[PDB]
Amino acid sequence: MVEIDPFEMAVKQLERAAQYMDISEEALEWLKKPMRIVEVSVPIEMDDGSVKVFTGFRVQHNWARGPTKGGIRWHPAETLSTVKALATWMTWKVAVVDLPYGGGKGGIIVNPKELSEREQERLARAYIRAVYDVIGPWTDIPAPDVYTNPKIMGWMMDEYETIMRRKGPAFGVITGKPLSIGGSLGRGTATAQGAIFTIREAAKALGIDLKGKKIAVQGYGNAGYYTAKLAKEQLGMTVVAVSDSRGGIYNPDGLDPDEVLKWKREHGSVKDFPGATNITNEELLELEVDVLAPAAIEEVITEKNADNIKAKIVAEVANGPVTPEADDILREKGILQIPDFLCNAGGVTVSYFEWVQNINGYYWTEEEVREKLDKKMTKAFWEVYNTHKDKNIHMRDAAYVVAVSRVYQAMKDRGWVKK
Ligand SMILES: NC(=O)C1=CN([C@@H]2O[C@H](COP(=O)(O)OP(=O)(O)OC[C@H]3O[C@@H](n4cnc5c(N)ncnc54)[C@H](OP(=O)(O)O)[C@@H]3O)[C@@H](O)[C@H]2O)C=CC1
Ligand SMILES: O=C(O)CCC(=O)C(=O)O
Ligand SMILES: O=C(O)CCC(=O)C(=O)O
Ligand SMILES: [N+]
Repeated sequence: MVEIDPFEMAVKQLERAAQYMDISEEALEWLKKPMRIVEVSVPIEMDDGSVKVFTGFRVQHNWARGPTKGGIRWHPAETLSTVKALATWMTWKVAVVDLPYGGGKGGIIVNPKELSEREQERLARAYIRAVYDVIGPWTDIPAPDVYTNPKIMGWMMDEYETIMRRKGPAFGVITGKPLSIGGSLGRGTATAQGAIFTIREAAKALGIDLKGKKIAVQGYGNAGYYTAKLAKEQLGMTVVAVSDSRGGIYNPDGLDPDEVLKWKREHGSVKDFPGATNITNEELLELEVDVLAPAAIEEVITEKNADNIKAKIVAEVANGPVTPEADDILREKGILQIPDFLCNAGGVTVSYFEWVQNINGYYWTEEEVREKLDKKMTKAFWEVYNTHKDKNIHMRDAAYVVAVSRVYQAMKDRGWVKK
């Protein structure tokens, strides 16, 4: 259902942004192709006793800066191109906030809503058994993503530890784990906290007081719900509309995120929430708000609605929710955009913190994680902002100049590319 191919779009963005920097042709060709792709068959036993084979992908795009990092997406509409694009974005995501990581991603073409608990556990364990040879605490560190949660992360960690015979830091093979089995404090609200920090910095740059303003959030998952909650709590914002895959609810007077979450859990969706009006995702994206945070499937803003966006700041919590064309239209409209791999870099940052805690065997507190995350996100955002201001270019491009250059430097320090 995607407007354009995700990997093609990602490559187009990379070229469009490399047009504003000095990079050799060979380095560009290296960066336009994932470094390793592994397609595996994942066989599991269903509840009725039959054996079903799913398709799994583990794509690492580059590991010049360090071990690759990226979540695992469970999605019926997933394609290898989507995983390649996500790994490519992961690379820039970890480069922009200066982490010793490369870019990676994983996925399974499956509808998890049709799978039971035992089937989900079997699927996670079989995926680990399939991709064990390309993952590790120093090779490839998976994490939670769309339709995956810390539960599945703990199952995957247990399977990896069983295969690995407890020879090294198995806890560090995967992030977003439960706190009991080597989890990190603040990882649950990581991406939301990073998005909130970036929104606050953007408002500071734009000279806008966020108290009493309006935020519309698309998607009510681990990122969308926590983003709405933190915006209502920390920034003093008024959440006027939320949504999920079945539709959204809008309220001019504001919504309480906890009640909406309870209604969603007790009914399966946020639709027909009391005191709110049912709308579509297309209608929510077009609402008159001060901040719009897409936290759902990619490619939600295209030439079919780019001119209808009326938000002062668009916080791309999701991975690649805006097309380059739509980026040009929004920039022509004077709308500030927080780039996708900079806005939601808080999640990968706290995942890096969890990995450090796991490999060192020493765990931090909430305050330390909160301070380090704030420091990293503020530095990265201000670097990207000053970059886009000095060169008079789009935000997305500027972050690329901040990110790709670092990656480029790594290759020149490894001898991968001579020029
Ligand atoms: N997973 C993570 O920890 C983080 C994720 N990201 C990126 O952010 C995005 C969202 O992740 P996350 O918040 O965890 O998602 P979740 O796994 O928590 O849940 C998905 C939510 O988004 C909804 N959704 C999926 N597709 C659509 C759609 N087309 N339209 C409207 N709502 C939709 C789902 O609806 P419903 O509930 O009805 O099924 C659900 O509400 C992803 O692209 C991800 O890669 C980066 C930061 C960390
Ligand atoms: O935290 C991680 O390592 C994965 C995060 C992720 O999947 C993403 O940022 O898209
Ligand atoms: O991402 C989550 O928080 C849970 C994902 C989910 O709802 C699912 O696996 O069906
Ligand atoms: N992230």
